[PDB]
Amino acid sequence: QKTYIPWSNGKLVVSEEGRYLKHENGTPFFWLGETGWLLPERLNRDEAEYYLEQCKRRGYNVIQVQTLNNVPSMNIYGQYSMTDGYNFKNINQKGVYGYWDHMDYIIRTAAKKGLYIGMVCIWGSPVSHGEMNVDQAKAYGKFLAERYKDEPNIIWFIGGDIRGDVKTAEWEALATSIKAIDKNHLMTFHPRGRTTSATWFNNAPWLDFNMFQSGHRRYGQRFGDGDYPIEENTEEDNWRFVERSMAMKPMKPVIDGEPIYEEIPHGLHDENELLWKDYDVRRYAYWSVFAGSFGHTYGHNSIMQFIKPGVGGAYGAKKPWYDALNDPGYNQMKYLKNLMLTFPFFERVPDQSVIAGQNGERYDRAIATRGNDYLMVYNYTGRPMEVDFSKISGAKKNAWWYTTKDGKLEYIGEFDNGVHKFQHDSGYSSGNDHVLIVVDSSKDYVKKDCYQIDTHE
Ligand SMILES: [N]
Ligand SMILES: [N]
Ligand SMILES: [N]
Ligand SMILES: [N]
Ligand SMILES: [N]
Ligand SMILES: [N]
Ligand SMILES: [N]
Ligand SMILES: [N]
Repeated sequence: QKTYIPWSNGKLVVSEEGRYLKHENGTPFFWLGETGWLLPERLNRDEAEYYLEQCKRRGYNVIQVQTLNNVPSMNIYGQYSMTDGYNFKNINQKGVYGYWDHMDYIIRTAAKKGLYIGMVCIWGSPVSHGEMNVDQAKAYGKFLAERYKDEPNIIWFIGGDIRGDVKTAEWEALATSIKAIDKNHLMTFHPRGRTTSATWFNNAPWLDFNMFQSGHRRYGQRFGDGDYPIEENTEEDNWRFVERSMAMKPMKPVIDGEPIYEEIPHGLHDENELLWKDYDVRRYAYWSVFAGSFGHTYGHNSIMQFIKPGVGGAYGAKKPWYDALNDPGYNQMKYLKNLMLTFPFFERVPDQSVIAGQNGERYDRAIATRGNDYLMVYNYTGRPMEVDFSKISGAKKNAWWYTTKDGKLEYIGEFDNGVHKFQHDSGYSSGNDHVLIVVDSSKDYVKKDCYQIDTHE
């Protein structure tokens, strides 16, 4: 059965409303990201093929990597990413399978499977430690853009766990050098924990969409005093990054490029802290999207560092990457993508006024989104809610429950056009999160006889 190739619909473009990505032919692109940070540095050819194929099988269509993690970077074969500093003229050597030949392979294997590579050009650490100045950045961006501009399946990531006000001149030079040559790919900036690219780069012409990092601290988790880029006790409210990014004008799309990671300890500093679980992963995913993000990126502690036996992880990871492929949150992100692709895509907005009466706080805060003829409410705890059906068209509505851990659908019934009270039959605050789906009765986006929403690719 012919593998879906996203870019058969054309190159990626910011849609006219300023909220979503599409292909040139009008087709929605629902970004479902996986975090393969150390893919170029730690996997060999067979391993990379296996990783990429296992990601495809689970609906991911963007794989975020660190193209470089040091200056120079090393790969599993013992090849340097630079053999003469930032002079790239003799980087290809006849009869040597180099760092960049393996990068090429990863990109082209991904292309065969219909996956984009989210290329973090160079992670923030070496840059803030002085290892790429302004001239080095121009020479590197030029090298990247000339090598990869005609590869169909690239999205460029400037930054890498770094604030936009650190080494700004170096990041601008990298970004502008790439954009002077490569007119075929989009670009973003991946920022520091608890920050959004919008703060520094919303108005930057090289930046097509914004990205934030909501990971990896719990409510109230401080490790001393500094200036703190968020209000106290809002760490887990990743919907706040969405509202703050999209309030900046002109409006551009936004995504959580690094939420919490599955099995990573709360806050990263203590190896023995509570681990983030599947239910947390889902919460961050639905909260970001229902707040207005154009898609979501997922990660897992073990997969992102490609943990193997003999190579202990940061953040107390022991489980190999290849066994983390069976963990639950990794296997549940497809149900989000399949959901969002089931309904009219470009007219979707966030709308908390869909939720009437008194709303909960923290985890009990129900979150809603709608088109013109459908609405969706994500309830994490199961706390009773009131939903105003008059915010969408239709004199009668149909309603369903969608459970997010398995994509199952349960038809509720027909309803007139007022406020209505809803409460899912499941354990309260038990990680049995659910979406209330409500559709104008005249439309047929979901049938009444469906047990589940099928795969949209
Ligand atoms: N999107
Ligand atoms: N690698
Ligand atoms: N190099
Ligand atoms: N690589
Ligand atoms: N977005
Ligand atoms: N991520
Ligand atoms: N949005
Ligand atoms: N990941």
